[PDB]
Amino acid sequence: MLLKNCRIIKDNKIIEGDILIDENGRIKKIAKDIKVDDEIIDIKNSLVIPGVIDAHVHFRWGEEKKEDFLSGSLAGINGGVCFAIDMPNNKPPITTKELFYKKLEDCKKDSKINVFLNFGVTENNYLGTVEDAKAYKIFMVKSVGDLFIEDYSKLKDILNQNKLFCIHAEHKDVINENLKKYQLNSWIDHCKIRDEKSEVEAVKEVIKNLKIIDRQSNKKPHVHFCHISTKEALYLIKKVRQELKNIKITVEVTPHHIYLNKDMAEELKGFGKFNPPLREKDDNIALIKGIVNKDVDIIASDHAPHLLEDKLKNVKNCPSGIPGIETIVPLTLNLVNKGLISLFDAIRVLSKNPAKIFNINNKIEEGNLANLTIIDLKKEGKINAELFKSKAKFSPFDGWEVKGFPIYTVINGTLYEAYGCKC
Ligand SMILES: [Zn+2]
Ligand SMILES: [Zn+2]
Ligand SMILES: [Zn+2]
Ligand SMILES: [Zn+2]
Ligand SMILES: [Zn+2]
Ligand SMILES: [Zn+2]
Ligand SMILES: [Zn+2]
Ligand SMILES: [Zn+2]
Ligand SMILES: [Zn+2]
Ligand SMILES: [Zn+2]
Ligand SMILES: [Zn+2]
Repeated sequence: MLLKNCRIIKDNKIIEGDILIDENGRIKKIAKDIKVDDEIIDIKNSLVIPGVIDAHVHFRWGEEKKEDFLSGSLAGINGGVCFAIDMPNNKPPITTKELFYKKLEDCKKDSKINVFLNFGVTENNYLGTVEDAKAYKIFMVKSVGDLFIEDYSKLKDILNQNKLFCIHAEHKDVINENLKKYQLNSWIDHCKIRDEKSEVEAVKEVIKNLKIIDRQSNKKPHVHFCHISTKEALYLIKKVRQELKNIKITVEVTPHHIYLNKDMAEELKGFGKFNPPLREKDDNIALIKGIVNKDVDIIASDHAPHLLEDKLKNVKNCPSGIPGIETIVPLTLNLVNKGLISLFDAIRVLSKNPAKIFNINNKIEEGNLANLTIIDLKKEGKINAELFKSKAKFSPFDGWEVKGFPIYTVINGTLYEAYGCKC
């Protein structure tokens, strides 16, 4: 198959050319005006970027009414996402090697995009190695089962390893304190119970332990902070990066923590309830500036589908989490069109930095498997949750008019239509 009239992001620049994909799905040739006897698809000078990686999804293994590998990967295709990294807080949680490989087999059977699995860290399993895991996920607060580090004094031992750790950083003790101070009456109370200090104190807890390791140890962990949402945590991470010599720290943010704030809590209801919760407009701004200043490394969705039925309950009964794999690319491109980040910033946080951090080769280079996101940068259109392929057909962004959509998703050489090629 020949994709003609592409504008390709290769290295630091936009080149015009055609992309020839052989029938093994590998890029065979990149050159202007290629002339071959093959199937030809005219890209009409749309932008071709290395396939987008969503480094933070929950595809709900064990809870397949919420989402499964098929609906999740169809959602990914629809969102222009070529690679997704799925978290281990399943029913049961992925805390043993056998559970990991039993989930990996189900994943291989029906996933239509490139899905990788993270391993769940407990106080009991933390020295184990799982060769096919992309990263080791630490929850500092209750998720499911024993997937929860309840004793923070063990964090130094857990982190003192040559491993890639992802961390959900909210402080259990701050949240417990706040639960004695506030009642969950309305949606804003969720934001007061899991307040900004609960995130900042969890980040401080981790950093304190990394400083010890950096000087007293030969181990070189890479620590990736999931969904950072506060200006103070970003500041602390910026500071400590200047002090650490052996330990790399990366930062991810979500679209909802960039766009939404707690003044919207009562209007968003269940669709605004997620962990960490809605913050202040000043935090939105800090995260956007953090992308421009390269303090924020990646954007990931924290795609967390639940049943619509449960998301319509009151604040006490409503589960935390929203779907987001189908809105992450348009919401990020929308920032480009509003002049808040540059096009190359968008590429860096959706495609290039996730590929470096998690060791995923999505490069548009001859000989590589073709994993491409093809976008129409200027297409204006409404987000319409009825057009989602996820089982979770709802969103706080439903009805938003944004500019910039994926139109095609290429998965290992196979061309699919994305959300924008029906918009
Ligand atoms: Zn072909
Ligand atoms: Zn022929
Ligand atoms: Zn299904
Ligand atoms: Zn999380
Ligand atoms: Zn690393
Ligand atoms: Zn310090
Ligand atoms: Zn704030
Ligand atoms: Zn998550
Ligand atoms: Zn229910
Ligand atoms: Zn119910
Ligand atoms: Zn308009």
